[PDB]
Amino acid sequence: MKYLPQQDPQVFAAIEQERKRQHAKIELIASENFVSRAVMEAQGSVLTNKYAEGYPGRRYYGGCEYVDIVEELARERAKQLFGAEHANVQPHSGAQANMAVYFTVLEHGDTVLGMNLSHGGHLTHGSPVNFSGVQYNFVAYGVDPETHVIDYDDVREKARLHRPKLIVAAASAYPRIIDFAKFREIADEVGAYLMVDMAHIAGLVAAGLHPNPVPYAHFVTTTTHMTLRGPRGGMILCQEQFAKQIDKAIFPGIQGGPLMHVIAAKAVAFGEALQDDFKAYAKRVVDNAKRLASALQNEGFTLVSGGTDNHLLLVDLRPQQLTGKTAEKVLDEVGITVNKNTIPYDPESPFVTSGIRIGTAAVTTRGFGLEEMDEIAAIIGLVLKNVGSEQALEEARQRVAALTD
Amino acid sequence: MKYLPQQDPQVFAAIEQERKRQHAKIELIASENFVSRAVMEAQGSVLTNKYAEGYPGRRYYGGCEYVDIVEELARERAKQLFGAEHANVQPHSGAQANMAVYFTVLEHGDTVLGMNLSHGGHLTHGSPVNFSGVQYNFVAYGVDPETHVIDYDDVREKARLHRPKLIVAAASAYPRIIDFAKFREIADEVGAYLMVDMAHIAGLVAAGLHPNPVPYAHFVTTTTHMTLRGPRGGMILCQEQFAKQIDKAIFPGIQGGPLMHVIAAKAVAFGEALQDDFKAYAKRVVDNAKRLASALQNEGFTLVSGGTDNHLLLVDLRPQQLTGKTAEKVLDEVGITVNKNTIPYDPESPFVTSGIRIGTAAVTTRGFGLEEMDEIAAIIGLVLKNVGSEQALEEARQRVAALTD
Ligand SMILES: Cc1ncc(COP(=O)(O)O)c(CN[C@@H](CO)C(=O)O)c1O
Ligand SMILES: Cc1ncc(COP(=O)(O)O)c(CN[C@@H](CO)C(=O)O)c1O
Repeated sequence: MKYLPQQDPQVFAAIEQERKRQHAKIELIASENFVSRAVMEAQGSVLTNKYAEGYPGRRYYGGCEYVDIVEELARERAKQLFGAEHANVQPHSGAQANMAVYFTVLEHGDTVLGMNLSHGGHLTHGSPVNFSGVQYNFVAYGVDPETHVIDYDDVREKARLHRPKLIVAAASAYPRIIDFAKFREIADEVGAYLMVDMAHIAGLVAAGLHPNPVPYAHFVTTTTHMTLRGPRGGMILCQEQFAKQIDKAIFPGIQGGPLMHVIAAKAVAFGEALQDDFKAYAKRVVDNAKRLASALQNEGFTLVSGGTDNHLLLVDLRPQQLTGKTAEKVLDEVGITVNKNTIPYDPESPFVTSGIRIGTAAVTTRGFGLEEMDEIAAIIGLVLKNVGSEQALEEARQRVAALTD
Repeated sequence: MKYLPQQDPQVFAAIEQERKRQHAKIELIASENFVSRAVMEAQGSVLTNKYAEGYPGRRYYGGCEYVDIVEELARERAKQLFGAEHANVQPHSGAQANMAVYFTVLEHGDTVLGMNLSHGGHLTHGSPVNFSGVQYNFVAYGVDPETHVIDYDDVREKARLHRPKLIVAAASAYPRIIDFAKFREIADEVGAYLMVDMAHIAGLVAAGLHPNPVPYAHFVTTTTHMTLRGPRGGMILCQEQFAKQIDKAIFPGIQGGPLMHVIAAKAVAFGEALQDDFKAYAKRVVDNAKRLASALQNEGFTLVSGGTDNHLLLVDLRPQQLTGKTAEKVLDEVGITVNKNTIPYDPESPFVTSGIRIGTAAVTTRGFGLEEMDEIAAIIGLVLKNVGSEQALEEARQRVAALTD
């Protein structure tokens, strides 16, 4: 940076901090990643500078000829990535992407069927403190109590019982492949629309490592920042038939001027995802997650669903008599970042939990491989199995620092 | 840029374009401005990298110690700037800032009283194609047919008649000072809350050139990008009493993870606004707008409300028998960017209009002064008074290029 350090030492110090922290810690928060310098340069550009309400070639302001090129690049690279008929790259976030689909297809009070929030469903899928649960009538389907795999029979009974206008599939804490074909078949049974929120698995979908929801869903929403490793923001994919309504839901519907600099970073991240090495990267993400899961079970940990099909895993800490809140704090003491996360049928409340959610997308980006996964699992074992030992904690800290350089 | 040009020539070319366009054109869109390099460097940082749902010291993720410093800097610089009891610097946009206040104070279907959309009220103030007008019952107050000044008697009658739960003051196309004390007095008369959307005038408010709404309103919303010259995003200011509810409206209410890199650019823009030269700059903005208004009237143009008290002006083109759509296109032909904009009591529809909206915040940022204002008005006169003359247009183009270097 050149001008920031001189103009704002305080903000620059905190940023420099955050940068060093990102390097020093072992980042295991499943929704995180590290973007590339080109993505950051696109967001730090003068595109931040333009009002561009409307869409390419149909703007409400003159002078949009060049930001229209950037948006169309993003839209077209998305279409290439996911095969969707239409993309809207304006959502300011995953939340806004979900909110626009709900604005489009639902009337206030309508019934929506989503994944149980304590089984993997996201906040934007019906939490009662969230707009989604406040505006609409959300009902949930759950995972099997023993396999922790979505119970498709439960999805179907719930759809048939409650007759939702919309069915939402996908999650923020579900370690197994989701069967989009089954959800769509149930939606058609009850005449509901199908929305897939692939935020967590978008990069895996882009790399062919997770079934693509695009051909099954009427709408697909996602963040551009998790496994897709783009800037922080959202995107909606949908069939051509809903194209105009989704675009109008985004604007003049729920947003105003779009973030064109972010939309330029989206196009840049999409370009990266279209390359072969992003595919090699995603592959390592999943390989790494499997490796880490295996290694954690080798250490004596129980995993929700017994393992993972994607970038993430959930540790059930009941066997070690730990709450997720406790494990998260002790791991934070040695430089390992995870999230507490409720486990299906959790006896503890959401603010305490019986599990920790872990993902490998960030460490994979930084170059960690299977041997690092083994080490990280051994570190987690030493810590979580010896919570009151300061020597275990010190040893773990030294082993964390050996990993992060 | 270093990595963008190599990794993504297509996106880099379009960005480089947009940068050159910004320099070559005479940017008169009233909501635009140019941010500083330090603001851009903060948005192009690794802060983009962190999940930070929740607020400083009350996050839902570990590792937020340094992004909490950046957020608290933004919040505290905002509080210093505007004198508000609480700031929420997470709104992703002016739209999201307004949406969170509406989520907080209103139940679906509630009555809200806002400024007539064709008299200066914004889209997020009740447009029927907007979430605001779809979710709630919006009623409007207008400006006087001859002075084009908000009719406070009309505001009061409308409040007393419709008994709104909320009253919204401010606008995207109102060239005169708004009387926040009168709005609050009316709100108290009918027991309504008072929301001031100062997006357009925030920088003028920050510089003491526009009465501050903070002491009169229960809630104040704004974009961080217009006269405030920050990155593109929103902010909500409010009394301490609504602090928790507004924060919860933002999260877990209507958004998800905040844009911490943008929040760092907000703090940087707030730091700039706190300096003396930002005050000198705002002063020039208003001086320039007055100058330009005067000069336009010298050329024979009628201005809505007969002039301006702020950064913006509205030309009523009926005297020249032009629609705003036509004037916007002919000005675009010579390198001058404006917006068509309905004028109060406009005979034309919103897609055609009888006026052009103009502001001086961008050209002032670039250094234009009173002599440039005189020249720009002379250029606009030559063009709009000789629409079918190609020689007038060519002459204007040369005079535009003399201004932009
Ligand atoms: C499946 C899923 N969908 C939407 C979002 C919201 O995205 P924002 O950009 O944050 O609005 C999420 C977010 N997930 C976060 C926690 O909410 C995470 O760490 O998983 C999501 O998971
Ligand atoms: C008064 C006012 N309030 C909110 C907004 C919305 O902000 P976003 O960041 O764009 O969501 C605006 C926006 N004004 C734009 C046109 O909508 C402008 O050019 O005035 C606003 O004016």
